[PDB]
Amino acid sequence: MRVVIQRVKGAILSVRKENIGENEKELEIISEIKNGLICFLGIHKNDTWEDALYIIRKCLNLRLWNNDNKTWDKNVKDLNYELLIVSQFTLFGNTKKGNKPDFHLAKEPNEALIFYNKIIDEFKKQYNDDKIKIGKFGNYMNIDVTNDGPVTIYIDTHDI
Amino acid sequence: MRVVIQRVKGAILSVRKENIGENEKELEIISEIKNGLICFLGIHKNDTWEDALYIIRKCLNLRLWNNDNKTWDKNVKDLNYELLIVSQFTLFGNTKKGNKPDFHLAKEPNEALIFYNKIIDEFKKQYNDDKIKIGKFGNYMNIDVTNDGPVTIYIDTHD
Repeated sequence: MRVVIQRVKGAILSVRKENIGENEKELEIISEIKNGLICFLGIHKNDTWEDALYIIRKCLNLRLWNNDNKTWDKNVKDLNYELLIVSQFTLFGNTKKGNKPDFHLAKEPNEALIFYNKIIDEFKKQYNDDKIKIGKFGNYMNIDVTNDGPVTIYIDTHDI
Repeated sequence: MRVVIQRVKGAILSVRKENIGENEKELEIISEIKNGLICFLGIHKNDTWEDALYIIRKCLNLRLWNNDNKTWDKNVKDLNYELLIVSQFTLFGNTKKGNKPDFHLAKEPNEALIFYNKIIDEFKKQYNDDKIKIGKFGNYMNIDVTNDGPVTIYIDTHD
């Protein structure tokens, strides 16, 4: 259960609907966040719940903000910021056997679609029903991010 | 080391304008790219040239683009796209211990600064210096990246 956490000042996610005939035309915003964190989540072939849990816990408790004199002192909650959880199986795409990725590791669609939603859901029970946003699982997405720092953090819930 | 690669349509890197000369405050641009790759690279305390050499490869080589009825077929060099590599120790922010990340596992600022240049040099060599861009090592930066997809890949040269 891999994730990429990027501390950002803002973030605007958008998708495409259909009907354009120009060369990549007609983009639509469906969500965005001001100050906070954006998370790139990938679901593994054999992930359980305890996995999803570690993720959420961390995303909501890492003290990635310098506050006053001290550094690394505040979590996204403390400063009342938002989070943008985005599905991303690219993560498990293996690149050890040639220049063409191998997602054979990833968790198949229908089965993951549910898991994701399940998480996106729990990701509220642990913070604020209104501080979370999402992408659109199984869809092209465009995302403009304002990287603060910048700050990036990786976490594989298979290491521990 | 470890690298996080995202596919973008552009990226705008800015820093603080520490100008006590005739004014006060503000941030200015320094680097900027369009379609291509964004790479947050973290230099490990025990990183070899063999290590970097790898990232450079997988970076300048991975097929992360779709071309004429063909997905995952093209790579950065092929489409003649560019790269914006940014050094990021935090990528080595150990987080199992507490809620406050300890980077007591990431190579030191200078020892690591020169290793970062060497990489950025080889990159310009393994491709083309006009296609490689950077930022300001160790300073606060503001990066406005336009994530295309998204498509994020991760690699840990230590597997």
